[PDB]
Amino acid sequence: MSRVLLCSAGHSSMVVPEAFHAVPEGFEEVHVFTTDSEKFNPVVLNDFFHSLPNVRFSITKCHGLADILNERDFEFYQEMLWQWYLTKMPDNELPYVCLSGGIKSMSASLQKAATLFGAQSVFHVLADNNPRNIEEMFDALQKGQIHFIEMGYEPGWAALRRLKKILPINEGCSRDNFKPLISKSIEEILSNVKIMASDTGKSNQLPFPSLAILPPIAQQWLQLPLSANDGAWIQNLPKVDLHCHLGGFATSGSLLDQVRGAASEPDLIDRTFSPQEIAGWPRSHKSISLDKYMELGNANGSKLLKDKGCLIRQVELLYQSLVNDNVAYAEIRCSPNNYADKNKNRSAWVVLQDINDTFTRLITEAKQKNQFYCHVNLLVIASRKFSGDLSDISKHLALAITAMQQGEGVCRIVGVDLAGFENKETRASYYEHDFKAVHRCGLAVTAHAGENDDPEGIWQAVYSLHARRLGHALNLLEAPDLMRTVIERKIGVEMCPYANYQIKGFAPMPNFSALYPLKKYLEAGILVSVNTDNIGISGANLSENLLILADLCPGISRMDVLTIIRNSIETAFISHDFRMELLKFFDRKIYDVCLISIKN
Amino acid sequence: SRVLLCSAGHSSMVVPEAFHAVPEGFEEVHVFTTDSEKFNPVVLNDFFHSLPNVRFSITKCHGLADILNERDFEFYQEMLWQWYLTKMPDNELPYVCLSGGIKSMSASLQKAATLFGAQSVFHVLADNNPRNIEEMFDALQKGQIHFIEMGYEPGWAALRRLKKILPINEGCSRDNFKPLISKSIEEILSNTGKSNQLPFPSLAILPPIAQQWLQLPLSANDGAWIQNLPKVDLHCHLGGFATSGSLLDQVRGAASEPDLIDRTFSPQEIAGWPRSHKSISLDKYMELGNANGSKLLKDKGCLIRQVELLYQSLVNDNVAYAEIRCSPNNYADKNKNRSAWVVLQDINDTFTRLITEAKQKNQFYCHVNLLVIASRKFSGDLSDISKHLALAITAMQQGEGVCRIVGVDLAGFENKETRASYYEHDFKAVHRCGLAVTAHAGENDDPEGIWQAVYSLHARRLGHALNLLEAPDLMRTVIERKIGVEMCPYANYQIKGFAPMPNFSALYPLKKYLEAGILVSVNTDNIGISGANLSENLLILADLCPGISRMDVLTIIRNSIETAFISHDFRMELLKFFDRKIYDVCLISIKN
RNA sequence: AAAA
Ligand SMILES: Nc1ncnc2c1ncn2[C@@H]1O[C@H](COP(=O)(O)OP(=O)(O)OP(=O)(O)O)[C@@H](O)[C@H]1O
Ligand SMILES: Nc1ncnc2c1ncn2[C@@H]1O[C@H](COP(=O)(O)OP(=O)(O)OP(=O)(O)O)[C@@H](O)[C@H]1O
Ligand SMILES: Nc1ncnc2c1ncn2[C@@H]1O[C@H](COP(=O)(O)OP(=O)(O)OP(=O)(O)O)[C@@H](O)[C@H]1O
Ligand SMILES: Nc1ncnc2c1ncn2[C@@H]1O[C@H](COP(=O)(O)OP(=O)(O)OP(=O)(O)O)[C@@H](O)[C@H]1O
Ligand SMILES: [Mg+2]
Ligand SMILES: [Mg+2]
Repeated sequence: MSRVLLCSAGHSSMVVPEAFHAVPEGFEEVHVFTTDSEKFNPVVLNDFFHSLPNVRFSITKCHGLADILNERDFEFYQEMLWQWYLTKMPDNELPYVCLSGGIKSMSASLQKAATLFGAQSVFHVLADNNPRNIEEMFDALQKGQIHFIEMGYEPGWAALRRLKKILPINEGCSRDNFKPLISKSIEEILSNVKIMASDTGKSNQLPFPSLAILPPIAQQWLQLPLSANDGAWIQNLPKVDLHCHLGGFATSGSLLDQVRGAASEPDLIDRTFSPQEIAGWPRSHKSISLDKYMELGNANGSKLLKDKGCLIRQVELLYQSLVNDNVAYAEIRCSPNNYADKNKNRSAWVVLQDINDTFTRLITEAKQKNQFYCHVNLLVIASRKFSGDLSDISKHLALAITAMQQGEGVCRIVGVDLAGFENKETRASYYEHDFKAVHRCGLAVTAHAGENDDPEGIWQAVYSLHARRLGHALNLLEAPDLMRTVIERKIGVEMCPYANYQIKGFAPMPNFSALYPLKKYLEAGILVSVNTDNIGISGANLSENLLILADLCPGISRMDVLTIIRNSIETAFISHDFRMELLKFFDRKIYDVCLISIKN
Repeated sequence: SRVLLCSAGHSSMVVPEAFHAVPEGFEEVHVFTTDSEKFNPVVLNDFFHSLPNVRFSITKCHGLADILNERDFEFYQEMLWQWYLTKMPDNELPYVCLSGGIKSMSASLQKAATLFGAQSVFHVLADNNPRNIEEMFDALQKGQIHFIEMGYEPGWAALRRLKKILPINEGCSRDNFKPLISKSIEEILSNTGKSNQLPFPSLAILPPIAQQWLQLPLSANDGAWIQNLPKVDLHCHLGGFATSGSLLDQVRGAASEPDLIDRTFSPQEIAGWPRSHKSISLDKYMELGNANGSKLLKDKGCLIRQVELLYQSLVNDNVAYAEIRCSPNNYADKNKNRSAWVVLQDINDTFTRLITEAKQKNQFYCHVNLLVIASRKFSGDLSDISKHLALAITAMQQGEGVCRIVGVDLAGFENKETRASYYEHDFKAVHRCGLAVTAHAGENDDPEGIWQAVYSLHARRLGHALNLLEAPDLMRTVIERKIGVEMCPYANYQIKGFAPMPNFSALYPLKKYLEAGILVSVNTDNIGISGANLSENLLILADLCPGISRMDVLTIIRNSIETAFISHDFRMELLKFFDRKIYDVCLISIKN
């Protein structure tokens, strides 16, 4: 807690100590703006506050203006004062303001600034002597001559105070190229209120993260369709990834080599599989069969992560890639049974516990140093095998159910994945009774609909399995009833632009004329979420997946990207309170990044 | 308007120099000052006499001088606010300058201007500080006197009804003071998911004072605000509206055959109704509605009159969307060849005709959709559920119409045989046909029944269901699956009994449900039986659930919108209209 | 406590 005290004196320097001793409770620091006029005496303030080293103090000098004469001088001074105020809030709390010194215009400007950005209390100091000595204020306050007038209490706009990140890179705002950016901010607020009032039709609604305060130029830029040039804005955007397999993250290249390196014992590590030739990845120009695409990732996965060191390195690298992409929430699909090995007492449960422990350690160590971190949950993928061993699905479900009971931990199991061969041999109809247990235990269910997904199959998945999220399902608009049901039941679809681009084949690949249905789904209201599926085999992260929508779905707007992020948040398997916290954080970060992108 | 506003001090220059702030002449200027003898009005009066058109008004703050004391400052601030509101121009915002006066008075005037609106806040300055009016003429001729204006201010639209609630009070002292606005200002931050749950994103454009007032707890005195709100009703039985009073008389008098109408029997009255101080069983609750219903609505004319009166009451309550539950078989007789289908068609046609007529006249209209009630064990054999399900499925195919059947409702009386887990067999067709399922899983129902209705019957909404707090697993299942609960505060308060009704200590779980995240909605059940429309049903929350905020009421309305059985395309435009209306009413209801 |  720090009670920053703000004041400003014309030439009479007695006001600042008067304000300091107005409240005998004491404060933490005082910051005062003053002109560069020679009539002002900072030596008195320096020597008076030097007696209290425990309280910080500073003086900011407005160069180039001894006094306010014309409109230009006052405007530039107001810009400078707004900037200095912006650099001097408490990190979380509000400051205090006094208006006993200075000219009328500058005091009114300071009060306007306090109203705009908010303050704990706005007051003045009054005395019946107006003295000039310093060894008399103590006698005046002992007798009671000092009078303080408290009138102000104001929250301001949180969004209008969120722009403390716009000020720097301004070389001191010299006269030759001065930029009144806080003047642009006040034009922003005035314009927002004026379009809100004088207009009714165009000023109705549209913001999905409830921003509604960005400058109107920012809103117009958001409405315009994005291009491949918006990669800088997309990269800074806090994104959500919901479909990201753990075993298909580092399948080739330097990441694969360095995950092979820290693999505990390197004796059992062998150089198997190979990348695919003529495939101009990640922007392939030919369809790839699902089996061949899966085999492309065989370099890393079930046969490689069987040792603890390799698995730990893989998950650490995945978390590093996620945080490097500004992904603020992720849900990693992992198959613990694949990496289980009873030979070394490495069951599926201990593999899942290792993944959970390393993710929690990474998130906690990132939170301790106060840096960007990716809160990641896990999905126990209950894949279909049916090479015998029908108990495999039951074991996966039981492990997923019993893994929730950890209770604590920043990383936790949230749901299961119904992947596998989506053929009619393993439709969702048979498992209406297996999944009563998984539903009663609070787990969520996500399903795969990559191929041979008849609308009856998806109906069974969303009505018998009660899947709250679907995978791919690129042919929803073929069946209008299925699309209507998905719309009404508010279930989301995990659509991966690169995986669907390569596996199924969409425009502008030659000999393929099918259009990507992401834009049509968004218009229909489908809670679509752009994901990665496999960072390794697909070869691209979430930023590139969002960028490619400029080509797969022409005319897609940036506001639609914000809609996609909001839908990913809404369809995520998280509790209500955590969802609201995530929504607040995403709103704040979206506001900041939009302001930065529009200004630069 | 064209009104200037300024403060006075030692020098009288301030008003003459501010007079020519506009470059094309001004209309009328007013001055506020204290009782200090230093100020002379003679110079300003003489200077204004040269221009007889301008209205000169001088107001002296009685009994105050130099504003040196805390109480003196508070007195001056209160009188300044009263004078500012009394001198508030009717339509156009006024200009204001604050160069003169003490820093304290200047700050108070700036706060007043930024709180009640201002056409512009500006300043006057002169390098040489002139004294003789000849020096002002010289200054305007050779142009040193600049005009300093930090930027045009919007001001907050609604703070002017205070000038109506307070009289002139020419004679005043320290006895009279109104902390009406300072009470909301003090509690601005003096009081986690509140801000995150902010619905209707245009609420961010609201004034910070208005936003703070929105965060304040609900009170019984803001019925005027709660009435002007556009609300959504999702649980409103058609046959429980015109039960007693003039409504019953005018719905009976419009019957085609008044001879067969029984005008003798009337429902009993309970003291304190609708805020009954004693609990009542559900059977007697339905008994109150015996005046209307099946035995009355058989006649076509009276049924049409009932529908028209219900729509008129919905519009009068400023409800912008409703989902009326009707049981066509209850009002269908074969004596005059009146099947259930023709009854449903008559209700639908009356509703769509009313909506179209109101829309073509560009008035406020309530969009109405119908729910077909599939009652259990009412008329004997249980083929009625199948007949009603088929009726709903066929009636949803009509296509054309602003009013359409959107789903079915399942009705259970108390418990056990009235459980929502016996008829799971019929509902595959109704799910696949595009309809939505709602269950009356209320009035002390066990968690297993609600769970079965949620999962086996795929119900999208649950009626009442006040016992979710005792089943945390069920509560989590409801929360994560985004299944709304429609609770009627008045019906539950009258039947179940909660605080502050005497002899009962249980408290309504409305606030707890809102905090948990359940998409809870507030409805009317039966307007006639409960004797309470949606406005007062929402208002009674401030009494049943203390600490509920107005922003929580807005969240309740948003939840009602979200859980409605509407298409996404219609939902988007409904949300847009609701956001605009909410912003408009909030911007013109902080006025009190 | 720079046109108190
Ligand atoms: N698109 C998919 N469709 C069906 N099942 C999938 C899909 N992606 C992953 N899986 C499941 O995850 C595993 C994929 O292959 P594998 O068993 O070898 O482990 P992995 O590490 O996750 O991937 P990889 O094959 O690259 O090693 C299988 O269990 C598979 O059922
Ligand atoms: N990667 C993240 N970085 C920062 N905050 C996050 C992140 N992910 C989630 N959050 C949320 O932000 C808050 C973390 O910081 P904290 O709890 O101290 O509140 P805060 O500091 O006011 O918010 P912020 O960190 O955004 O400034 C939590 O509400 C958390 O849910
Ligand atoms: N609280 C309730 N519980 C169960 N069923 C209800 C409830 N309220 C209304 N109903 C249903 O409405 C009908 C009850 O009465 P009725 O059939 O005579 O016509 P009504 O207009 O809906 O109400 P009433 O005539 O009793 O005033 C039944 O279909 C019943 O299932
Ligand atoms: N009671 C209502 N009053 C006004 N508009 C409503 C009402 N209910 C719904 N609306 C919405 O207003 C629009 C109805 O009028 P219409 O479809 O012709 O467009 P509009 O005239 O441009 O909008 P508005 O009626 O608000 O001026 C729809 O978007 C509708 O969802
Ligand atoms: Mg996948
Ligand atoms: Mg009911």
